[PDB]
Amino acid sequence: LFKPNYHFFPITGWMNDPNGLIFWKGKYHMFYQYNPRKPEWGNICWGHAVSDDLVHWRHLPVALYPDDETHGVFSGSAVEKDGKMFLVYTYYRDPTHNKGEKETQCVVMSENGLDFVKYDGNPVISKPPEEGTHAFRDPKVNRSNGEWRMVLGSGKDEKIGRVLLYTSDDLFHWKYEGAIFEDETTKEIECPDLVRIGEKDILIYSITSTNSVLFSMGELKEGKLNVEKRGLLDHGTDFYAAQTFFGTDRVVVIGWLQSWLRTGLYPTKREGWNGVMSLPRELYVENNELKVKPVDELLALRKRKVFETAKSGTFLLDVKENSYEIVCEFSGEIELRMGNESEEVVITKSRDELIVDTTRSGVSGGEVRKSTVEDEATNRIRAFLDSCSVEFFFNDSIAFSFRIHPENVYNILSVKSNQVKLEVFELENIWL
Ligand code: NA
Repeated sequence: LFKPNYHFFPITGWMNDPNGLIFWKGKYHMFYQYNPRKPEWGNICWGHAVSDDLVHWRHLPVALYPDDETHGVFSGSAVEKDGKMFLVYTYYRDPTHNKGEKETQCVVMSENGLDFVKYDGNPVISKPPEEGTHAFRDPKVNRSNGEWRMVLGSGKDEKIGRVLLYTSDDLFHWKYEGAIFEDETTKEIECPDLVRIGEKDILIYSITSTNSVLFSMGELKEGKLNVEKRGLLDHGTDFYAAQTFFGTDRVVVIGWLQSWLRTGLYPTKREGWNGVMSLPRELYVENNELKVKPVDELLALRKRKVFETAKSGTFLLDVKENSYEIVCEFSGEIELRMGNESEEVVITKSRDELIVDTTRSGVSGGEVRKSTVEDEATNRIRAFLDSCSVEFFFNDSIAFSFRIHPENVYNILSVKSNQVKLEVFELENIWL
């Protein structure tokens, strides 16, 4: 029952962070932290999928394996150089009784996107830059000012999380340019990604203790990010380790649609698998504000319109599965409920605040999350419901993502507002 209709998830075993996101030779490649052995983390490989359109994924062979039973191929990114695909990633060695973990940054190449070959001079970065650095991982490499730039996650002195910057002319030899950013709120920053949108430098990164993806927007000057604006990339309970695609026009992000904090609460394990990826979102800047919306390609999933109303009420939906999109335009306040006789998720706009309640959603319960929002003359909520998730998008600007595990189809919809226009689209199963 819980296998997603239109989100990416592994054929078996455990999946976490998206890796190596790249548009290369006309297709979107997605890799991921993978354990095929069982639906729990360990013995980490890079799984591999591809799509033409960011939506219709096809599984490919596992791309990268650890050399033995005490290593893992941890997170990283992908780049294109001389027409070839390069993956840059953290290679991890287990601690023993006497030694802590060891992390190095390595390179692999592919001419065809199927056969992946190790670079002979690995590791490309053998050690951290300063004493007392840990969580030294997740190289996100991009092109800037005629050079390669890599941002890396780290923590210093078990005290403060920081993003490290290296540069390179060739991808193999890297120069340390210092720590560009730190966050006192955590011991470690994971999965950084440094992007440029319309004259602004935007650093996206993840923090473990809160399972959140944050951004800091401003300008990179003199080896330091000057922050003008900070915020969350997603306001729900299950969005983590976001990464951006190399090689696209738009800034397109995918995150892991799960939380480490809530992982032991989830039931997909009983079906032999764990982990889901988020729908892709476009990041853009308007009126000096970072905004987040669903990627346009998701429109291709719409297979039929099953319901529409221009009035408040409670409605029986002619749907047989939890695989659908709500598009709702409204003025002022709203309460929107989706569910059945025993379960529901509720979203409410009340005055100044958007609030989402998944506590009664299904067999994993849920939580309440809230954000202050700006009113528009017409407000818009777009909701994607799949077998074990709901993702909400408000005014093409803010996103809330949640894992839920309903025991039954959410075939009851109720809306209350003035000037309501609401429609429901059945969404395609991408697998069969
Ligand atoms: Na190589």
